[PDB]
Amino acid sequence: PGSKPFSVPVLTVEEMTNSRFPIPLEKLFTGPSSAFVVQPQNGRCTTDGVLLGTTQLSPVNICTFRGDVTHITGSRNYTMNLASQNWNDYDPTEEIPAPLGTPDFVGKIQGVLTQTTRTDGSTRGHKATVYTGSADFAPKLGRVQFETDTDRDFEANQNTKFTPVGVIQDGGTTHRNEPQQWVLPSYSGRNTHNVHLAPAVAPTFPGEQLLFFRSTMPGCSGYPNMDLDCLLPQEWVQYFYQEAAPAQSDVALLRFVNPDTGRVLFECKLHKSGYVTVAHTGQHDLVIPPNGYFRFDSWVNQFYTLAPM
Amino acid sequence: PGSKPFSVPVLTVEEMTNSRFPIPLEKLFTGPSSAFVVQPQNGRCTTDGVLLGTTQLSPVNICTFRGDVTHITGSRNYTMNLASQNWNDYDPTEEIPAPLGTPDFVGKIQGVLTQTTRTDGSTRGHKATVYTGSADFAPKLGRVQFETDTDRDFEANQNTKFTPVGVIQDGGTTHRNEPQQWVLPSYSGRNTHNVHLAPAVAPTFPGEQLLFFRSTMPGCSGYPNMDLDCLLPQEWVQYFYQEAAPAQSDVALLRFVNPDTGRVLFECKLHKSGYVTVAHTGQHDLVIPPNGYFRFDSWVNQFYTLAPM
Ligand SMILES: C[C@@H]1O[C@@H](O)[C@@H](O)[C@H](O)[C@@H]1O
Ligand SMILES: C[C@@H]1O[C@@H](O)[C@@H](O)[C@H](O)[C@@H]1O
Repeated sequence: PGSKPFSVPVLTVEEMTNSRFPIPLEKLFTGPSSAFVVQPQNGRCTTDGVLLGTTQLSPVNICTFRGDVTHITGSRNYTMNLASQNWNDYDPTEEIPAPLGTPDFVGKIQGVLTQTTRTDGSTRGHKATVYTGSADFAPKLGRVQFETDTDRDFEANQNTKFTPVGVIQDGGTTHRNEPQQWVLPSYSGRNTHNVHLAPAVAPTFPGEQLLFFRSTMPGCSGYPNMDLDCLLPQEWVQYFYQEAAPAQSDVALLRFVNPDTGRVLFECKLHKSGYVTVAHTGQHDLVIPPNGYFRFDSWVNQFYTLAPM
Repeated sequence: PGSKPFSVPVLTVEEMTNSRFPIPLEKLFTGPSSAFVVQPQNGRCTTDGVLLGTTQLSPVNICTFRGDVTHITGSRNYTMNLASQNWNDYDPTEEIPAPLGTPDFVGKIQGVLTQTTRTDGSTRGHKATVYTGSADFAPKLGRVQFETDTDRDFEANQNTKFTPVGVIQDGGTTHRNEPQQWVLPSYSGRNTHNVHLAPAVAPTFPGEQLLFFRSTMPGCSGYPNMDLDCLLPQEWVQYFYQEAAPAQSDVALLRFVNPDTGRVLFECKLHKSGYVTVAHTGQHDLVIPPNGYFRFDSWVNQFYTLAPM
């Protein structure tokens, strides 16, 4: 009784960041999810500040890789032997699904591989793409592969970084049928079982749906599905981690307030395991004031009935 | 008296992010600064949460640009007519030096320009470089130029984004003599005066130097100077903005604690206007435990004498 008061930050949606790719939030979206399994590994955190899945604290690290590269002779492809984010040796023994910040969806992520030669400080950067559905995508084992636009420029045994930019669609896939944001990679490679996963989430209360914090990933080629939905803004992960306020019930009731009118636009349930639901049936792009923000009002139970969104 | 207690977050250096480029912090550095003018515009915030210069809240937006592009015929160069970060019209009337997150140093920043065609969702991405020392670099006026590897692929009148990756050195400049991290761009173009700047900072107390929060920018070509020093971690900007705790004096005394020993490694002054000094003379790479963190201990005056670092 009387535990440290819980709260959410006073930040607008546009002031916040996707927790699944290093891009700002744009909008709120709700829709049915019974046709897929919603089990992202980034953007996972309890309200009392326990990080889950592959979630870490800074959004700039999400979908980045570091290590050194080995040329696949006769190609423009390179295997990256992963390092830790601080350039130390990779330690695969942590009880996590994959290094923190590893991509948590199947898709073709395009970005840039950069490298510095230690002896002289010479540098180089080239377009690179990682296919996280590849049989050889095995970040938990410390290896991933990049397709690049060079077969000779990258040196072995030198620090190399991948900075993500966006996603592509190619290879005869159907328009907007990739990336597949709700398909988890096999983190140890094809036909291995993922471990230490944050659980799947779903609305369980009749008439409820998940509320998604949505961005549009940049597209780099083809006709990709650029929608990217996270369960928590990165800033909420950061805030809960720092506050570590105890949950007094299973559900924190939040009101989304419009400062231009002083009135509540909608209310929602922030589940203590770290996801949000609203009372709505159907796909809906929420129309919000850009200065709107969420406000924690009370601890309720999972069987509280929300006002329709 | 009795004002809301000030604090800094319990985050390690490696858990934090540079406030001047979207990359993690790596280390702490101190050195003399009397030979340059230290006046960065990103990573500027008072301890009571007032954002300064071009500082905004999410690190992923730093050094990004959005808008639409106009091809310079007979070249592979494009002028970007800037939009707001949320894709609304750019409003140059705000009393800021340039759009929030604009680069605050002179250098050649390489990244990727991406574009989506609205009608069909077709996408494209190409290597692009902005030279923030260019006479035509005029983000405050809503204009910047990109050199790319195409003269035909980018459409006019479509949403286009620049995602930064790193820096280059070329054009016969001396090795490691660019970027110039302490040279501010002319935000309205060559021979215009910058406005609404966060002030220059310097140590004033004898025997003190600035403490810098340092990263290494990726290099994309040539022999760039990749050192990037910020005055405050991005997470401290975020935290002070959210806490808005009043400063009880000009200086917050912080101790850097080593949890592996329980002892203080060094102490430093966090000035209320948002920068840090230490008692040291000379260039020094601080050797810190990776789990070390800063802790606010007391309000002191600017005339307090620190223990030597
Ligand atoms: C769908 C197509 O994808 C890539 O080939 C782009 O280079 C084209 O401009 C177009 O967007
Ligand atoms: C200094 C040089 O810079 C660019 O030309 C790179 O492509 C080279 O590999 C080398 O790093």
